[PDB]
Amino acid sequence: AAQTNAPWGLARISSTSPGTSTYYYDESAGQGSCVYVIDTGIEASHPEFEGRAQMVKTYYYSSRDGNGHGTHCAGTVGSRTYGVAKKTQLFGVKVLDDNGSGQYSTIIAGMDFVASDKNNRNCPKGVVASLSLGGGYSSSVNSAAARLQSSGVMVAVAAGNNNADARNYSPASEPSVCTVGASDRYDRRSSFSNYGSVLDIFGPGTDILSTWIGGSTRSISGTSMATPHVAGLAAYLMTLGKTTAASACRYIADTANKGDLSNIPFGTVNLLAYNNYQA
Ligand SMILES: Cn1cccc1CNCCc1c[nH]c2ccccc12
Repeated sequence: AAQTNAPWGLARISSTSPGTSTYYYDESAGQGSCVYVIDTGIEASHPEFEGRAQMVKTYYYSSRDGNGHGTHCAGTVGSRTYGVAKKTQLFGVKVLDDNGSGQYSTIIAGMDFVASDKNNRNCPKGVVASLSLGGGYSSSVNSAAARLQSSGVMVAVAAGNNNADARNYSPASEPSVCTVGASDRYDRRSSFSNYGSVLDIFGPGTDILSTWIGGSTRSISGTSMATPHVAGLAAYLMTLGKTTAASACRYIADTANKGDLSNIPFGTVNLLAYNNYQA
């Protein structure tokens, strides 16, 4: 399949070169997979989700996304125009309030919720969780992400936006999950992206157009935007049968575009997520 005039990041993930604008992908499109977006919620009524998004859990007075961040991330995973995996099922878990803030204890509860809740869902092709959030180092937060991964969920987490070594942030610093840095449309490391040995992969993170609340769209930047590209890619590849939740991060690194990013510090992987789709 070919989506013309796609957001640059979608075109980038199906290309050996920057500077193109068509996204190419297998029409299976993540059908039969599920992606949990653990964030501020998802505006499931947005036409871009086509009925494939729903809220499954909130820790606050509403499950609605009063911020936009979670809706934007969900759109990059799986919206019809802005998404990597255009036929996946999206499940929202609202661990962050409408200001984007959340206690680590709530975030941990949300991760353990997903590890159990997947047993209540139909995801024959596999389960992914996208975590566009984080804070300072916490062994308990890292352990929660490790449990979620161990339970059979492909966990993708944002590296963080401090232009610093991600070893000091959680869940970014958990070794067993997939830690995602951000790149721009010219294949430069995004100016804010964290780096370091704990990163597994880069995805498009600067000026990413996606869904927003009020049935709208907007372009924003962050490792929060790169993470759902990788989560959606994992769901897409699991639907194709090319990898599993346990091995998807490694498979994505194995098959990535290699050595093409600039301003990658010595000791950080130079790997850009790539679907290797041959039309
Ligand atoms: C404040 N706000 C608004 C919407 C969402 C948020 C939460 N921030 C998400 C971005 C982020 C901040 N610190 C991190 C550390 C590691 C990984 C990601 C992050």
